[PDB]
Amino acid sequence: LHYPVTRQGEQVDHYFGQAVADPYRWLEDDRSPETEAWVKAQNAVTQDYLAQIPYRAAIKEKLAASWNYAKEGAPFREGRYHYFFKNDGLQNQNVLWRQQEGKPAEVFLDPNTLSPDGTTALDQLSFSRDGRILAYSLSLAGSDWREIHLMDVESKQPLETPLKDVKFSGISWLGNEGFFYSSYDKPDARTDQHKVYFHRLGTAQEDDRLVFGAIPAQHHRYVGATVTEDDRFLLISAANSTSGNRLYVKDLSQENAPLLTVQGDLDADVSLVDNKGSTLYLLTNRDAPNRRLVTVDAANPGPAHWRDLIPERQQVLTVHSGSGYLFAEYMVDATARVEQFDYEGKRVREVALPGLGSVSGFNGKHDDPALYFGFENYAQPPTLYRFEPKSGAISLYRASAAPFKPEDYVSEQRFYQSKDGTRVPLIISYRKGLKLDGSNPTILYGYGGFDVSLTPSFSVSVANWLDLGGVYAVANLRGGGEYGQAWHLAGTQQNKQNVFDDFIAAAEYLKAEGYTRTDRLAIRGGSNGGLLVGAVMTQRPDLMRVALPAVGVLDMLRYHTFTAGTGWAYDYGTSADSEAMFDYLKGYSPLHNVRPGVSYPSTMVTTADHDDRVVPAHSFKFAATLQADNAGPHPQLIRIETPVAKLIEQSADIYAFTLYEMGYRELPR
Repeated sequence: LHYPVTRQGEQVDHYFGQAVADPYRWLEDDRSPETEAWVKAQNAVTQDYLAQIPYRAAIKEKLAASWNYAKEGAPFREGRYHYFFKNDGLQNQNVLWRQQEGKPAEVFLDPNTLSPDGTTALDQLSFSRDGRILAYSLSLAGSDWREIHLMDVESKQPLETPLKDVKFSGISWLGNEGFFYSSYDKPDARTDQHKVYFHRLGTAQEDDRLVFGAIPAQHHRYVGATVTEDDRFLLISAANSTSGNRLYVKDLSQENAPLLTVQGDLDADVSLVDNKGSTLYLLTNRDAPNRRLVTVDAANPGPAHWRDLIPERQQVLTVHSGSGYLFAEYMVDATARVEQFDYEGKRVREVALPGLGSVSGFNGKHDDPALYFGFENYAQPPTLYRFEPKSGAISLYRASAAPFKPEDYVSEQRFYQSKDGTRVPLIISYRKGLKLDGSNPTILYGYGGFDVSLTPSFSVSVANWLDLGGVYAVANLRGGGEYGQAWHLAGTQQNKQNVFDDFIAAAEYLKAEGYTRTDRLAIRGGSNGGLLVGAVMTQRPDLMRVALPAVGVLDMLRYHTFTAGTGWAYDYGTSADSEAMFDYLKGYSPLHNVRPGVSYPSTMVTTADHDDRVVPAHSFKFAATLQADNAGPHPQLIRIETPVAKLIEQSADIYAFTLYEMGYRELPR
């Protein structure tokens, strides 16, 4: 290869008396003319290399033809119609369709047609209790401001002039009288005092009644209002940030009832699930990190009176309700489990999900005859199922339109042992009919940090890899959130090496189990995941054939001084914290661990040319260093992105490069 020249400067940094040379310091300025010229030169070399791959065009063609496909959401009843969202695969915004008694479905509301480039988007939507009036909020380009439109459902015409100055607001109806919404400014100078207002249908917005937030004792940056399904209770949440909220309740069945305090401090998150009679069902993390579902009477709702209905477990709880049942959703070993409970807290059954993956749904009204839920995983595209609450019977409602036969793919979950004996989850997916003969082209992916949990999700790009004979393995490394705070912290600061060891052990396991072998293995990750790849490839360049670090944090001694670098500090620590933190960071920092004379695997570093999340500086200096130091015959390339078309192109280049570096002269067979 003919890499562009990368100038080496004389910058030298000092940490606790230790000097560290930074020859590519100038590449940290991604907008300088010199750096922009280098970016152009590097892309020219990468593109010329990729242009030599025989099957790149074929791979791109398959990706392009399978990328867009129609999608459909679950149907929901409002009045005498059933509504459901749909997207033809090309539309930028989902379309709301409607279908009655015995007629064909019709388009009801198409947000795309609301503007030229369709930069007017549909945000919140809420039907009056009788389903005859629809209130919906619309946004602009970026603007957080909203307008709430009111439509007569039967005629599809505007009922009143739209409400203006709405922001960070829900829409919740009180019967068919009107609805509650939030705004920083009186109807008729701006402040950060969010208020709840009630708009009564048939009146002007200027006459909307203030419900909460105006007096000093109610001043909060964010307030929300929800009316229970039976129109009995108004619940007002009030908060200053995403952490913790106060909550108040008002009994609408009583005349001029006062607000009672459900939670008067910001020490925990608490939200309304539903009510049964005067009993409130609340989901909270108060004294319960993994959350619990409690009940309390609305007449004396304080925390001291909350009683557990569904106690906190070792797994984080999410609650849904519908058809007179409560559904407790848990993430068990990174995948979904759903339990059906009655409102008295008695477990009815564990829902028989279609396998291990991710779910959505189980939301319905009290009287819904059936509930719908979505399911997907690495091997199965989004599919809708119908659930009969009484019997627990499940039936396929809508198969995916994605051009992939689900029965042709399989996914299994394994558990392997890391260096220190820790058991780690590993989900492996591939086309049915694979042989554990160690020859399968495999991509091992991981993240490992910031309490992020890697849960299964369908991706057209990954499905294309599987169709090529590839294996896709995802490891739930420490540092993530798969098993609570301990799993996370065990992958932070001076414990970061645990994450890398976990990933290294994942690669060894896949080989030992017969899935793949060194020259058929590629490792991939993005951001904290780019760091993962960069660290593992510099510690064990012998472990894999291909390395794919995307938008990685790679200079661990200076990441905190760059744009947005401070946010990564809780997990990593900085070179300025102490000499011990400095020494630990320098011990694994990918940039500082690349060594002259080492033979590195084939590498394709990827990054955009300008990025305020993870500055390009990381990838630029890392690629320059690999090109300067690599002694072996494998190419060290960087692909700098300067749209589905672009996503398709990126996936094609990566898979083409990966197969080509594995020695394939034609597509796998």
